[PDB]
Order: sequence, then C-alpha cells, then structure tokens
Amino acid sequence: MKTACVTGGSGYIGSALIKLLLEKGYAVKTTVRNPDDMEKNSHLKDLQKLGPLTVFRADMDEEGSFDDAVAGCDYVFLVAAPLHFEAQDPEKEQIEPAIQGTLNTMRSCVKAGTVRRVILTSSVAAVYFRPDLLGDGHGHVLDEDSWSDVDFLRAHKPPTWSHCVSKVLLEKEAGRFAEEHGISLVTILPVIVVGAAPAPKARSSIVDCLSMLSGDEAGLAMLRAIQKTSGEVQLVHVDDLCRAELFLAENATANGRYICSRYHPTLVELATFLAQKYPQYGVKPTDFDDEERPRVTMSLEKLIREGFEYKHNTLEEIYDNVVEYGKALGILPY
Amino acid sequence: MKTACVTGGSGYIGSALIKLLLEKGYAVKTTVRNPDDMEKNSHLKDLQKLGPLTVFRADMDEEGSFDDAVAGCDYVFLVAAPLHFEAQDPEKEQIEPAIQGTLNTMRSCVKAGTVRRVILTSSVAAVYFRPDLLGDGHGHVLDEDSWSDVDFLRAHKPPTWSHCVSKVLLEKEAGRFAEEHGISLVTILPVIVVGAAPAPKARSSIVDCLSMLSGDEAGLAMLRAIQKTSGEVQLVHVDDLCRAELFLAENATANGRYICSRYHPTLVELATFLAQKYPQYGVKPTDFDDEERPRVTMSLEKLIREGFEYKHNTLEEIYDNVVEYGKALGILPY
Ligand SMILES: O=C1C[C@@H](c2ccc(O)cc2)Oc2cc(O)cc(O)c21
Ligand SMILES: O=C1C[C@@H](c2ccc(O)cc2)Oc2cc(O)cc(O)c21
Repeated sequence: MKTACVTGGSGYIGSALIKLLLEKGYAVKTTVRNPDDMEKNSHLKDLQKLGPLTVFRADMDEEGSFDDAVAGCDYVFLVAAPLHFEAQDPEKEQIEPAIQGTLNTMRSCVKAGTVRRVILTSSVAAVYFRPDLLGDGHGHVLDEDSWSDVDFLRAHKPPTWSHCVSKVLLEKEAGRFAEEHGISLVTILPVIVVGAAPAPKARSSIVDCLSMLSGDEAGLAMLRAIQKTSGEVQLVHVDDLCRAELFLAENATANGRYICSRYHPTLVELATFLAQKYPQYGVKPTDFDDEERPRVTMSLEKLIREGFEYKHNTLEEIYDNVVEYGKALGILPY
Repeated sequence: MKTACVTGGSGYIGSALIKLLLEKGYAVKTTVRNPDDMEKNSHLKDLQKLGPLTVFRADMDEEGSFDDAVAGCDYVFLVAAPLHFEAQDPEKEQIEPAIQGTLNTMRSCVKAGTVRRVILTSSVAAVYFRPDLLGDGHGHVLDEDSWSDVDFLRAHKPPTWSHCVSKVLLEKEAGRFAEEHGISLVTILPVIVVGAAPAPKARSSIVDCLSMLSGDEAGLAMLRAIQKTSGEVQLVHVDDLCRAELFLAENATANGRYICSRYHPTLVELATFLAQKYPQYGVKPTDFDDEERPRVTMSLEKLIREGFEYKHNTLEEIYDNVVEYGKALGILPY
C-alpha cells in the first residue's frame, strides 16, 4: 500500500485530492494549520471513513514543519495556497514567501528519502501572461513552453501581477531545487476549476465559476477581464484535475509541466447555458454579449498525448455538481 | 524508397496528397479519368518536378482499371471524392456505385499483393448524424464510435441523406472487404477542409469555407445548416489533413477510423475573423448572429493521443492561403 501526502488539506483542491487518493486505496497524510479547528476541518473526519487519513500541523513559513507529514510518503502533492487579499509590498509579503514556503516543503521531501515524485499544483497564471501574444491582436495557441512574463509584470504591475510572478518563480525555484537534489518534480497548471469538493470553508477557487449565478462583483470582473484578454475563458472539472494529478504521479514517463483544461467557452455561451439550466438565478445572457475577439487559448494536448482521459467533457458535465456546492457554502442563496 | 498510389489526382485532396508525398520522398502513382485533359491535369506536369510521379487512366466505374496504378505500391490513398448526379433513385445512382467503386479499387490492392495499408478519405458526414442526440437539448462530444444513422436517413430522407448513407456504407463495406482479405484499412474523417492545393479545377471541396467571401448561396446554407445542428462548424487545413493521412499510413499502430479537425468556431466568430482579415469582400458579421445552441462537436483526440501534431492551429493559420487559391480558381471574383 502506497502512501501520499497532500498539503493544504483544508482547501478546495487539497480536500478533493484526499478524497480521490482514499478512493483509490492510498493511505493519506495531510497538513493543516490548526488540526483542532473542526469547523474548518470537519471533512477530514468524514474522509477517515474511506481509508487511512492522518492529519498533521504544518505552516509554509515554519521551516521543517512538514517533516513528519511527508515522511514515509511515496508521493507528495504540494497544493499551493491561494494569495487571498492584496498587500502593500507583494514582493516581500507574497512573492518571496511563496518561493521560500515551496522550498521549505521541498526540503522535507528530500529529507524523507522516500518520495518518488512531487506533484506541484500551480495554475495557468504561470503560463498565460504574454505581452506579445495577448497584445498583438492575433489569435494564438499557447502550450507548456509559455511562461508569464515576470519582467513585464514587475515593470507595469497590471492587476494580479503578483499572483503570476509568484507562481512562475516558485515553479522555477522548485524545479531548480528538484534538479540539484535528484527528486522528480512534475507541475500541473489548471485553468478555472469547477465542481464540488469536501472542504467546508472553500470559496476563493469557486467564486469565479459561480459568479454569473451569485452576482459576485469580483468574480464577474475577473471573467470579463479574461475574456477581454483571450476571447474566451477556460474551465476544468475539479475531479478531472484530481485524476490528472494522480495520473502524473503514477506514470513514470510524465515529465515537466502540464496545462489542465477541458472547455473554453465565451461568456455568452456560458451565460446562455447557465440561464437555461438554472433559471432561478435570473442570468441575463445579453449582459455578456461581446464582440468576437481573437482567441488566445491554452492547449490541452500534452496531458492527452501521455494517455490521460477527461471525464467531464461537455459544459454541462463540467457544471454537473458545483451549484449544490455553492448552496452548501452559502455562495448561492438557494 | 517507398511507392504510393493516390486516386483522384485531378481532385482537391488527391492533388495535395501527391504534393506532400513527393516532398517526403515517395515515388507516387496517381489515377485520373483522362490523363490528356490539361484543363484538369496541368498541375501533374508541375508536380513531376518534385519527384517520381507517374499518371494512369482509371475510372471507379470500370472494373480493374486501377490494377496498373496500384501495382508495386506500399500504400494506397483511396480518395473517394466524386459522388453522383442526384437522380430519382439515389440508391442506384449514388449509393450503390459509391460502394462498388470503392470495392473496385480495393480489389486492385489485393491483386497488387504489395499494399501494406490503404488509407480511405471519407468525411464526418459518416459520423455526425445522430438523431437520438441532435434534438435532445444537451451538448455532446461525438468520437469515432459514432456513426451516421443510415436507417433513420433512409426512413425520412432529409436533405443530403444519400451523401451520408453513401459514405457510411462504403466505409463499412471497404472495412468488411479489408478484413476478409487480411489487408490493413484505416479511414480518416475530415470536417470542412480549408487551403490551397495544386489542382487547377477543384471547386466543390473549397466552396463552403469561402462562401462568406463569395456569397455562394449553397455554401452559406450548408454552413448555417451545420451550425443550427451542432452550434458550431469545424475546420481543418488541407495540409494537416494530408499530413494526417501520411501519419496514419506510416504508423504501424494506427487502426480503425480517425476524425480530422482542428478549429470549431461559430459562424459569427468565423465571419468576424474573415471581415477583419479580408475587408475587401464586405462580410458583415451581423449576418451570422445566432443564439447559442448546445454544442455537438467531433472529438479530435484519437489522432492526438496516437502522436500526430497539427501545424495550422489558429483560425488565421487555417485560412493562411485559401483566399489566393479561391481567386485563382475563380470562386472569388477578385
Ligand atoms: O492569473 C490568473 C490565471 C487566469 C486564467 C484562467 C483561465 C483562463 O482561460 C485564462 C487565464 O485566471 C485567474 C483567475 C483568478 O481568480 C485569479 C488569477 O490570478 C488568475
Ligand atoms: O454535419 C456535418 C456534415 C458534413 C457534410 C458536408 C456535406 C454534406 O453533403 C454532408 C455532410 O460536414 C460537416 C463539417 C463540420 O465541421 C461539422 C459538421 O457537423 C458537418
């Protein structure tokens, strides 16, 4: 029986990974910042009903705190924490702590001497910010060779520049570190993630995809900004993301970084689908009518080439269970 | 040096296949119904400059005429192109000749004794007609397991029913014949094909993708019909189709049938692109506004996970050279 560690077990993606690992016969260790907070971590008790699940305390700013959690693990899933709130000095407050915290966990992985592979969950924040491709007014198909432009982001500091710079640098630093220390590191890069997970206090990762239904002003702004940039948005079901992370840990030939994406609708298509299937929220699809814009899209083909198969392939399947989750979280009123 | 036969050398797809094969170092044999008609075959003289190209007279409707062209070949590219003349009895004027013409050439392949693989060019006409799915209000991703409903098509005879039936039945029959004689048959299923080819008298294969520029009422009706059915159209560059045919010929593990597609725009996306890239034609994108419909799309992934790579990936790249071809053919008035 193989053993896996999932960092950030209180979070959206972390909780979904733990569920899949248990269902697949793994013994799981997970880290949280306060194991006694059973309002935040009640799902970890439920999940113990599926297989061996051990909870540990750990924090990214606390050097070595991940030692006991990763020890004995065949695979380690590093789920990066979402930034959450802005900062006066993003370099000192966000970017640098993101690098350091990632290395901190890397070190606990070498020290375990048992980790066959580390799967880093990042996002396409590290892929898409290309001043040439986004700005030249032509369509483009990006892939895993594309990296967000750190120099341009620091020069002009557009909104979310710090989320993108921190993802790029922490991935590069973790790769540099995995090189010098002989540990296999594979990175996955999700688009907007959709679907239910066990975590009771998730939100950040769910606001964008439900914002047409909720009216969340920040969410809608984000979807519109992505569409203004790229001509569309990109979505993937959380269960396919989780299956992809498992796939990448278990298949020895997997190497480097992988975009994880399945459906790329315009907002009017998405709004139209949501209005038809969930009319109780009064979505007006004409609120998202827009000129057709050049499409700048992230290719999904690398994961496909390696033999992975997505299970949520239509728009409706990608949204198959997220609405009931938004209800339970209070993101939606009913 | 391997040798290959390409049927329908005066045709759009046949001529582009010959070009690719010569460039890639094959000796090539091709068939045309009248090797003298230089209206139709002037390109063959030109193509002979690229490598060893030999021309034969043959006719689908004439048993054995393909024997000479196919002899000695390692690969045969069965480009089933010419259909019929919609008469009172499509089952005897179109469907049956299509089947028998295909089996005619397959027999030459058996007689040759040398043929390691036959690549049949069909179309997603043999894939998409799924009345159990086209009106159910949901999206669907169809793949190579989906076949057009021949029974339903014969029962209700919607427009172009016999076209779809011809394609389904000749593919079924050719595969049955191939299995009986232990010959390798692989079928490729293009969507709408875009791009220049050597053939100086092609037309029907290019009218549709040029129809918003030419205003061809038949082409435009076809496009609107596809979009009312599937909520989008699907396009592929002729050069990727030819490279995919060669890929399927050369890759031993290739097996069965393969959708070939790369871009799936709405008509309003396509018209916006064309209007901006080619304003001299007067396209009005609002002529193609339409409500969003559930998407019924053909999966591209079988070819992808077998190792093939498309080179024309954006909408602009798929349209990189067809307008000049259209001007040359007279499809476009200027
Ligand atoms: O920087 C990114 C990545 C980007 C993205 C997603 C999908 C897509 O198709 C293109 C870009 O989305 C985001 C969404 C957020 O709430 C915050 C972010 O920082 C970002
Ligand atoms: O539905 C069809 C049928 C096919 C076709 C063309 C001509 C004809 O006479 C019959 C069928 O062309 C297509 C091309 C597409 O990208 C998507 C489609 O859905 C289709």
